[PDB]
Amino acid sequence: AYPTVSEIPVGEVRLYQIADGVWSHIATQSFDGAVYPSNGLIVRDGDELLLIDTAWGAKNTAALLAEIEKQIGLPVTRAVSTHFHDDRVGGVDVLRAAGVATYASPSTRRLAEVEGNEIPTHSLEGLSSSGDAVRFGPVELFYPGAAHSTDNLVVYVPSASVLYGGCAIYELSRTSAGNVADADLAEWPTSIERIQQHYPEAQFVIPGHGLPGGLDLLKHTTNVVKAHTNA
Ligand SMILES: C=C(C[C@H]1O[B-](O)(O)c2cc(OC3CNC3)ccc21)C(=O)O
Ligand SMILES: [Zn+2]
Ligand SMILES: [Zn+2]
Repeated sequence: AYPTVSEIPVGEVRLYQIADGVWSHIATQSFDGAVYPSNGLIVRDGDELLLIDTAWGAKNTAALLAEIEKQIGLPVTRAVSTHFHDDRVGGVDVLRAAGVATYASPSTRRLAEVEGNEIPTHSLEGLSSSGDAVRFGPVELFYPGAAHSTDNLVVYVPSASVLYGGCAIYELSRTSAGNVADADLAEWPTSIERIQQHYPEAQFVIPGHGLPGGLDLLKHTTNVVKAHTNA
């Protein structure tokens, strides 16, 4: 049964196992008078743990490393940040403090620094053009073009057909868009096209916020975006 925002006090972290060596991490934060849940990904790489995205905060993130060790017992050696907002790079300093080599594209690094956000240590090359992909450990990394933001990346685990969309992918119950001051709404469904074509087998699909689903979510997300747009 997946955790929900109301089960997670602010500053605490949960883990949810999706498939052998594949988990999502969940945390909750305040963003103007309300508290929201946020998702991330953890994939086993043998003796070591690959992190996708922070827990939204230097504090939540210290609590993410705690629950990983308690519940998994392995060491996080590399983390990838899917885009440049604070639910994705916030916590990257704690991470580096505690031993992690932290990676994100050069677009992400440059945008985080202009914004006033924390900055990943190492550049990810091979993701500068729509449809580019690169292997990185036990996952694949995919830049499908502009959408939620100009630099957003998704992450596929072939060993288990888990597809992680980040904030470019909405959950089923979300019926309005909300936050888009950095989206490319026009380009966004063309970018979901590329994801659908590129991973049409995916059994599991994880959104930046909320409840997991399947490829249904790609259609569901395409629809919400074209509604915002027609109004
Ligand atoms: C739930 C959300 C908001 C969530 O999406 B996001 O672009 O990853 C993000 C950034 C963010 O940064 C703050 C720190 N200063 C502005 C805060 C919240 C979000 C949604 O549905 O989109
Ligand atoms: Zn964002
Ligand atoms: Zn988000």
